[PDB]
Amino acid sequence: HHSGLVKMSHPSGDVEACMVQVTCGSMTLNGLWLDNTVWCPRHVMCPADQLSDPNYDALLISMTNHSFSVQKHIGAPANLRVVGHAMQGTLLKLTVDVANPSTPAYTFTTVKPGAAFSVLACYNGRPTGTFTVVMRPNYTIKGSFLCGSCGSVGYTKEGSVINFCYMHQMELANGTHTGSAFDGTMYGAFMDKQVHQVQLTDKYCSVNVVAWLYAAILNGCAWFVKPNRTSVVSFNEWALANQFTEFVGTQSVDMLAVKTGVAIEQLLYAIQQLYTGFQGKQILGSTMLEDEFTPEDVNMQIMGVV
Amino acid sequence: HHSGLVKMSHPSGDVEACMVQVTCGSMTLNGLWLDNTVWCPRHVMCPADQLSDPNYDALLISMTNHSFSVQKHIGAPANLRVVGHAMQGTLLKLTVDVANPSTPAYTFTTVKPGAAFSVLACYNGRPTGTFTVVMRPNYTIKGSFLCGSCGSVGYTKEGSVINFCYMHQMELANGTHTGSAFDGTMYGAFMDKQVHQVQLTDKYCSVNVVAWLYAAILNGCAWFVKPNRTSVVSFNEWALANQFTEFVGTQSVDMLAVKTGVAIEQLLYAIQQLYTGFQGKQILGSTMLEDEFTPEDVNMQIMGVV
Repeated sequence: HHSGLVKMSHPSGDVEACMVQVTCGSMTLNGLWLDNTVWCPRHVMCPADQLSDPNYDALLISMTNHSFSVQKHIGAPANLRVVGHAMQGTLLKLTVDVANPSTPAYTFTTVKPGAAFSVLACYNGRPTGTFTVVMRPNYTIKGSFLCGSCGSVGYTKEGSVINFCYMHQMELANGTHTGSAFDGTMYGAFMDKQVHQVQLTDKYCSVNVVAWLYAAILNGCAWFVKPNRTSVVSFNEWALANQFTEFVGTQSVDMLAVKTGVAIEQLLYAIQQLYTGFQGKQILGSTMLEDEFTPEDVNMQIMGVV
Repeated sequence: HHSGLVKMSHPSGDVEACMVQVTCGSMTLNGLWLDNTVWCPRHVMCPADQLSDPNYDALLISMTNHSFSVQKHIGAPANLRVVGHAMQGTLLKLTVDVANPSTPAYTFTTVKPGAAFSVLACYNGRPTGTFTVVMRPNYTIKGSFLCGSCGSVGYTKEGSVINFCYMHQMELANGTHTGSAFDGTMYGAFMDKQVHQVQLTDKYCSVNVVAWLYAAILNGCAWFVKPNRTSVVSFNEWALANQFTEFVGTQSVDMLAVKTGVAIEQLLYAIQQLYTGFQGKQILGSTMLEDEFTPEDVNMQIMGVV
């Protein structure tokens, strides 16, 4: 009756040792300290009166290296001297005179819709919480962020290597959240300006609904499975009309098909039927489709496979 | 629209630094290394072919210090020599020759039904994931644990002090999980033997349902609020007949009533009506009552209280 699924985050210790507090004048938020670089949102430069339409190019011109104060509060505290400052998209790149001795092996990557990542929520340079989210098809995340959380970071892990993919920037009118990749772009079409912004429509993540149906099968809950099949191409035409992402299979889904003996196309048919309603029945304690678990969540948490 | 609530764990770094691998003969699992003590489940002493009815007192007598192999794998790796061994309830207390130099400030506490705690899932002494659960009224948790996860720990955090409350032991018939407190007791009526055990009925955690309804009110979703009230005494008679825990208000629930302007008794009334059905309506994206968020979650995540 319990699926064995939970919202699983990576252990956060490696990333904790990289978090700092960045202060520019009256403004403060979190930064990420890797090697001789500290990354943080560029609106730390912006007066509170100016956040709706800031001119970051002129703000940056007005700054000097001493404009920025960087502190490590956790572990062995440290004051970091800024010796260089640059802007890349919506992020600042501050050069500091000391390399982070706890720099992990890392990369910078962008995450795609439907993919899961771990977030270390920080306030005043101090990690306070960790959670995992799926990047939504409209480039928001359903997170938990308050004033002072900007510069909190999201990441995946491949082995010992941390792949940083997100730095938090803002909350939208519907309560969801968005931020930057570490190439400095904002996810989606968002702007780092405090103004109401058009938000694109969310969608069910089809590949993740398939993963959850396979999780149900692995738990012996298979009432929705029938011989009927919908091809991928036919389902993808259907998805465009019914607020679903288009389905693109992966070896992670294929492993679920093989372990369960249920074809992807059987679950694509099931989804089409279940989207019209569960008819009084339940799947893993839910009466609506679940898209917040990935094929990899299911392989790892239930079958122990990576 | 999105509530701003997520399953939020503590940052796990402090606890990661206390995890070790414990091997006894052919059995391996995880342990918790604090000062010169390593805690682990006592069934590490038990051969696989005897897990269904072990004689732990005789196993313990047969053991020597050299029967146990303890390794720290993460960070500065170490092989820890055992210099004393004892059993307390369902746990072993192994004395080792090195004190953990990363021992945090800590206590041992027991967690109560409805209360949330963070789990660090470990395999072979290596932390692999973190997630949060609430202790169910039947002293199980809806976790994500596989073979080799025993000895994984749960904890709360007050300031800098880690309060260890849970050490993982077993998975039950319905896919849920249970374990020990660090006084050696199993939560609930469970025994650390590989045999089917009666599981008590689960219940809705009334106080957490109240917190969730307040979260909904904080987000503009309050169609279920009426002037009508049910007193705590009347609600608690009803709860015993409808699979709910009895409601016991706390200062943290009182904070939510003040912040929302909605009395506890109004939401007790609502719960009774909602439990008969949402009449095809939704609360924070849900068509059923949610009891996996605590009054403290709502205060901290939505209001930023502590």
